[PDB]
Parts: sequence; C-alpha cells; structure tokens
Amino acid sequence: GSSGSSGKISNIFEDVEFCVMSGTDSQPKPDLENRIAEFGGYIVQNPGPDTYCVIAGSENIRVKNIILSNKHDVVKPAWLLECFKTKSFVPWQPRFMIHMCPSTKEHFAREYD
Repeated sequence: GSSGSSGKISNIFEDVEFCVMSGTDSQPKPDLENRIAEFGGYIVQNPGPDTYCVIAGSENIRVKNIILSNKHDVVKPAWLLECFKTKSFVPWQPRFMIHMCPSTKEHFAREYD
C-alpha cells in the first residue's frame, strides 16, 4: 500500500527482492525476512524472474526444487548479517554462496586461480 515517512535503517537493499527458505539456530528463517525489509528490501515466498537470489542456510525440500532447476542461486543466511552489522552491501563470497548458475559459477572459478 501507501506510506509516509518510512523509518528504514538503510536503502542498500533498495528495489531488491529476497526469498528466504530456511534460517539457522541463532537466527530463525523469518529472522532476515523482517530485517531485509527494514533495509528497504522486498520479501517474497517463491523465487521467480524478478528475484535477486535465495537465502538458505541448509538443504531442504523447497530449497532443493530451486536447486534442481539450476536457474537461481542459493546463499547462506549469514551473508545477510554481515550487511546488518556493517549496514552496507557486502560483496558476495565463495563461503556464503551455496549454489550459483553455470553462467555465474564460471566467473568465480577464474577468481580462485
């Protein structure tokens, strides 16, 4: 709907969709969902053509389906924290990303070397 003077912490995730499948002990699944939004981010249920990426700390039923399709990329729920603690858009890392399309993974392969 509409709004007035929103009280968002930052806009780092401005116009950025987010889909959380599962979280961790310290932080529950619906943990980042709330935060992200506060940082000017969008939270959906199912990943689509207008989705940045997925956030999954482990492998689950739903998460799997997304993996099989090999269309989107999976990321750990921790990477999100680094942004909440530094209030900035932290650069993707090989330790945070769990699954990356064959078009993106290739790029990382080089970096490793």
